[PDB]
Amino acid sequence: EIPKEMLRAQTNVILLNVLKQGDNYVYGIIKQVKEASNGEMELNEATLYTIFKRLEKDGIISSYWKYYRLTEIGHENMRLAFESWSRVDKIIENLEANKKS
Amino acid sequence: PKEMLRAQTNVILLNVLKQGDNYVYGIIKQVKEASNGEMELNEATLYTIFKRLEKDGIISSYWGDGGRRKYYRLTEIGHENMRLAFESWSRVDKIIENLEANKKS
Ligand SMILES: COc1cccc2c1C(=O)c1c(O)c3c(c(O)c1C2=O)C[C@@](O)(C(C)=O)C[C@@H]3O[C@H]1C[C@H](N)[C@H](O)[C@H](C)O1
Repeated sequence: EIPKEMLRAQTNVILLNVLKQGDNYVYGIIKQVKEASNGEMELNEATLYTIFKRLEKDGIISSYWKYYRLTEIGHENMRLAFESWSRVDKIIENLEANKKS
Repeated sequence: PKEMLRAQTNVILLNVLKQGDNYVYGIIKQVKEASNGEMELNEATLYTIFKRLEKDGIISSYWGDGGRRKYYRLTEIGHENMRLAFESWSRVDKIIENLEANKKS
């Protein structure tokens, strides 16, 4: 099985991409994710509330009438993160190439 | 963010060891070149990371041979976790792709 700290990191990435598709409520998020995962990924409510309280605390999402939305801070951090993980991709690719030669 | 810098640092170090056993100085140099100078890791960061990885059985060390250097290696458990990790992260990418596609339809 996969490490747990890495399982949460994966779940955070997925929830944020859902909100990126559009504002959403918990039921819609778990439903959309289950379908998008061909049934394989069943998120529990309390895991989302645990995760959503933290993202709200960090200003990454906000709520309203209960819908959740990706803030402008959230959109910005998703770009930096995606670019950072891109630099990593190249570092690893450089390591492979340098190994061969 | 620090937790993302360290998570990334772990992934890079683990992939170095995937490429082959190596010693700390060689690892920092290889990463420095691979990042085109962007990532210069210090000795003490690797020692911090290698203590936790070795404790969890993800790497081990041994003495290689003029002069002697302490080499580190990815255990068979470590190779397996990298397989599991790479596969899970791959499915995540597919789930997200599905979320956009499913969105329109
Ligand atoms: C939208 O990208 C992200 C946004 C936020 C966090 C993340 C990521 C991310 O994509 C990401 C990864 O893709 C990977 C990891 C990761 O934790 C994140 C994020 O946290 C971990 C990983 O390196 C392993 C082996 O554990 C596997 C995977 O890398 C992929 C691609 C690499 N080039 C390499 O092939 C690796 C083995 O698999």
